[PDB]
Amino acid sequence: NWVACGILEGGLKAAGVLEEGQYNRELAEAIAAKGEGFWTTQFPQIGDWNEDQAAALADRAQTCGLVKADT
Ligand SMILES: C[As](C)(=O)[O-]
Ligand SMILES: C[As](C)(=O)[O-]
Ligand SMILES: C[As](C)(=O)[O-]
Ligand SMILES: [Zn+2]
Ligand SMILES: [Zn+2]
Ligand SMILES: [Zn+2]
Ligand SMILES: [Zn+2]
Ligand SMILES: [Zn+2]
Ligand SMILES: [Zn+2]
Repeated sequence: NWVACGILEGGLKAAGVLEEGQYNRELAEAIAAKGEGFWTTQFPQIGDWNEDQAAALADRAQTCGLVKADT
């Protein structure tokens, strides 16, 4: 619903990953970049988790109509 999607929108804006006219792929990339840190650099599995969760979150953002579908 709009409330859940709005909370998601606000949070992503506040985290500095969501912007205007952004495609799903771009949002996912921005989230993964902000998720990088000591653990993603040291362990492949953590780096993969970061990318997979980022993609999943961007997907939820798209469903919430916050980003454009990849074409
Ligand atoms: C794995 As994707 C960026 O098509 O949701
Ligand atoms: C299901 As999709 C539009 O995130 O590849
Ligand atoms: C159209 As919008 C989700 O960038 O306010
Ligand atoms: Zn907006
Ligand atoms: Zn806008
Ligand atoms: Zn790119
Ligand atoms: Zn990467
Ligand atoms: Zn391991
Ligand atoms: Zn997806």
